Amino acid sequence: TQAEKTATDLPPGFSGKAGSVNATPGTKGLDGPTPLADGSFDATIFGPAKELKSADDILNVHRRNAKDPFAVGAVDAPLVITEFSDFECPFCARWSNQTEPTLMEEYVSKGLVRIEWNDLPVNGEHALAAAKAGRAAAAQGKFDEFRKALFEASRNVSGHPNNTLKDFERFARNAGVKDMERFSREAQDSTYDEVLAKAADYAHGLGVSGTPAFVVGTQYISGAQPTEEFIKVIESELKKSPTFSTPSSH
Repeated sequence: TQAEKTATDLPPGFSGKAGSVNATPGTKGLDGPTPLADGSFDATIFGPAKELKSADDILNVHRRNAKDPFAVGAVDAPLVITEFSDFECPFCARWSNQTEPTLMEEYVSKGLVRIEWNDLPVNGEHALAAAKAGRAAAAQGKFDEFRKALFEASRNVSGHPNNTLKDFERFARNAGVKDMERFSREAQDSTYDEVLAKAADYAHGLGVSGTPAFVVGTQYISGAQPTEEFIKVIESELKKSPTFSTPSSH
């Protein structure tokens, strides 16, 4: 033939990026999370969009909450990735350092995927302290930057870094947190105790048994699996659900 064929459907194992190329990017929430009245952000956000009662409710884990400082990407992206993670976990660090940046480049930056963080501290006192510090950073709109700085500092650590207050403060500075007095206070006091307890209870109610864990659209993935696996699941989910429209009733 003296023509360029239009792409036709292939078995999913050889479909490449057909899913994402046919998907419709989200156009809302591109400027990040919506602030509270005082200009800060709601760092008490956790949990699902709605209670899950059965496997049919799997999409309920994705909040799509425009006020959520723990989310990156369009609030109306056609695919959401819900992540359960621990700041002391080396598999969580590896996913953040090695997999997340390609997902940002290929999908999140294009409006195709939203990634939402959920706390699941499994590693004891340093993990809980890190999660409190993460919420303190989120209150000032710097969660993603704080998270990236913390995990970058763990890039060569095969165990737990055992981070403490001075470490969290450095990551906050790296992240550009403006009010360090508020950060240091909220990273240590009772501000986020209740929400962190509730977030852990929520994850345990789903049966999440280790970190990191992901719900990619409708599919569960446990652990820092190879980047290529996340890509295949993302492409499959985007082929199945190429568009998202916020319900008018909301």
